[PDB]
Amino acid sequence: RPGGDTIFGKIIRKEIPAKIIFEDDQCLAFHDISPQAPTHFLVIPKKHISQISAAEDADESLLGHLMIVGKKCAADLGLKKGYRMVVNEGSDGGQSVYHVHLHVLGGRQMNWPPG
Amino acid sequence: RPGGDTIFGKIIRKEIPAKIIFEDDQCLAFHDISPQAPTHFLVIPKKHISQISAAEDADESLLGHLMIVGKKCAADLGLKKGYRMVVNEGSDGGQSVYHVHLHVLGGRQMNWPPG
Repeated sequence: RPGGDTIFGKIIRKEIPAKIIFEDDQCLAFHDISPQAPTHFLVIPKKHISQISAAEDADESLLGHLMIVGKKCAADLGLKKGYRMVVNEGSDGGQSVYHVHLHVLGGRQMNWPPG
Repeated sequence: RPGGDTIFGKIIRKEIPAKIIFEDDQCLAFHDISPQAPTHFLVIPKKHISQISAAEDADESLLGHLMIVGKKCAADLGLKKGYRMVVNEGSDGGQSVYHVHLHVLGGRQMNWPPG
């Protein structure tokens, strides 16, 4: 099964719907089910990469593509004052779903430290 | 002046030193002067891109390169239990230095929300 075998795989194969913001041959962007800011969406690759520590060097462009799509969607959503992009890796990072995903949060002042 | 005209530009041209972890033709990684976790370093491009919202599509590979170098340095530093990567954009994002930089934090349980 393409898209991997996580909850994200089902979204990718459209077995389950989501508030899809954007989609191309390489990735898909959709709103987070538990937003932590007025605007909070995810950008995930269609290719199954379980975590960033498992990405290959060949995956560079694709990883760079998620940030480019993230900045574009953020513009469409009108995040004029900025935003924060976050990739969590492993238990200390706070990763629960093992399929790489980039968080884009905005619409409020993000604080420091970032968790 | 190459490397841009921010504090990071000076680090890039080596006008001012830093705890450099890694360097190649495309980027440089060094520890944060105000760490927010046991391990907290930055990965910055040598090319001056002021912010993520200003990156061009051609910048994809390079942006993807920062995450790949970040995951490699994290491995060398022994962040076995994971980490969090963060890119701040603009005022709401918390960006103070206008030269793109990726934060890699680890060595402790990162919390949620990420700021």
